[PDB]
Amino acid sequence: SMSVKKPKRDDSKDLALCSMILTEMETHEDAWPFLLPVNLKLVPGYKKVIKKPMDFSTIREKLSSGQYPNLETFALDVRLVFDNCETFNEDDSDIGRAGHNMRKYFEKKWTDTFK
Repeated sequence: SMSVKKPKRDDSKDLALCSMILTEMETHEDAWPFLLPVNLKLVPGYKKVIKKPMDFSTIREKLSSGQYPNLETFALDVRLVFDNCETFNEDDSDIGRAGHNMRKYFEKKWTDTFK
């Protein structure tokens, strides 16, 4: 509360560390569905159904331009990529499996780097 604070957690490396995670996600062999924004002209249903599109290139540009206020807003956009993928794609499809695999990969790196 006013004039009562928990001890200051060192957040000075968070930007660098989220960039490293994001690089590892970009270079994963199963990243291909997520590298670029879904083409809303060419994919029926996407625009109406997926209210907040997100992709790795969009996260990279937000990261690089100071549009994440803290590491939790970064994790929210990464998770959005996978939540969108599960909304639109069957579990038993190449893309649906890619999304599960990537979500797992991310959540381990997130735990190991920060928790």
